[PDB]
Amino acid sequence: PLGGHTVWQVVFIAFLTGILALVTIIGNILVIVSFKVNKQLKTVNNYFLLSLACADLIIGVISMNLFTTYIIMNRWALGNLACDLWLAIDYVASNASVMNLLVISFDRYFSITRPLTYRAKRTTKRAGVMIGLAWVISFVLWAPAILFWQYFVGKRTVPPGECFIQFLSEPTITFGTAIAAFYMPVTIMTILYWRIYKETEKRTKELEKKAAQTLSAILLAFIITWTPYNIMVLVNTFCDSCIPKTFWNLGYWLCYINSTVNPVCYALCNKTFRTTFKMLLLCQC
Ligand SMILES: CC(C)CCC[C@@H](C)[C@H]1CC[C@H]2[C@@H]3CC=C4C[C@@H](OC(=O)CCC(=O)O)CC[C@]4(C)[C@H]3CC[C@]12C
Ligand SMILES: C[N+](C)(C)CC#CCOC1=NOCC1
Repeated sequence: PLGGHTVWQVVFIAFLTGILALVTIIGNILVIVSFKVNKQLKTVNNYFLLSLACADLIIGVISMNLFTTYIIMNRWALGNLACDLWLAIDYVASNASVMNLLVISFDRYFSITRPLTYRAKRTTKRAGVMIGLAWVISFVLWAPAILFWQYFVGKRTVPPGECFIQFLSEPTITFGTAIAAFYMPVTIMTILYWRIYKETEKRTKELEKKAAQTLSAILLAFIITWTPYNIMVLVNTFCDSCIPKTFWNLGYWLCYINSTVNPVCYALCNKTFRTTFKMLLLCQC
């Protein structure tokens, strides 16, 4: 606890955090193992879901746990060359999950507008570059900047007892990294799913009850759990100390909720994944 006085009441945030970390690990592992044990699920369509679960597994295991030690124990206790690894891994994995959703939305979009054209040409070797580009671009957007910022301009500038990205102070690279990570994917995903909805209602018109419910549930989950951090980070650059520390931490923690919810909005939609989850959970095999 260190600085966390009155420990009898601060265990609530520790207990809740542990539950949410367990759900993310349990939920995302189920996606991975269901893919392996179910033959019908081993299609090129589910490769993106497997890639999405891999990024969320890293967030649930390392990002959601090492951040908890930073909260209850109100200072970093790992060293300079131990938090740059955490920041690089957490930010790359968080970017990978969002980039995986962007690839998933594109794959879904072309499967609705081109039912007889897209999935035939998009083969296993074509989904590799789709998955590969999501991780490679997520790799070189934060990690070279996070790791080598202290080694490139001046020296280390963050206080020794704390830890953060250390280039968020300048309101130039933070805008470039924010739009390339959140604002651009949000615009594309919203446009693509609105386009998807316009064709689901068109199909039933020629021949919306579940399209409106499902599409609004998946977009709001991404919007709610990612917007507060991307709004406070931009304000933090222009402002100096008007963002409370407690409010900043909640938005930082709210991003990890997307990893918990992702297996529900993308895997549980498929009836084959839903059956396999109950098979493993109830009758352990
Ligand atoms: C950092 C981000 C905000 C800027 C760069 C965005 C790109 C990384 C994303 C957005 C649009 C995505 C593309 C949308 C459409 C396609 C076409 C798609 O190919 C097809 O749909 C044709 C059928 C086939 O797959 O063979 C391959 C993935 C790709 C290049 C996607 C790759 C990843 C892209 C370029
Ligand atoms: C700070 N946290 C790692 C929890 C969130 C993050 C990140 C990486 O960048 C992105 N922000 O919006 C989408 C991806």
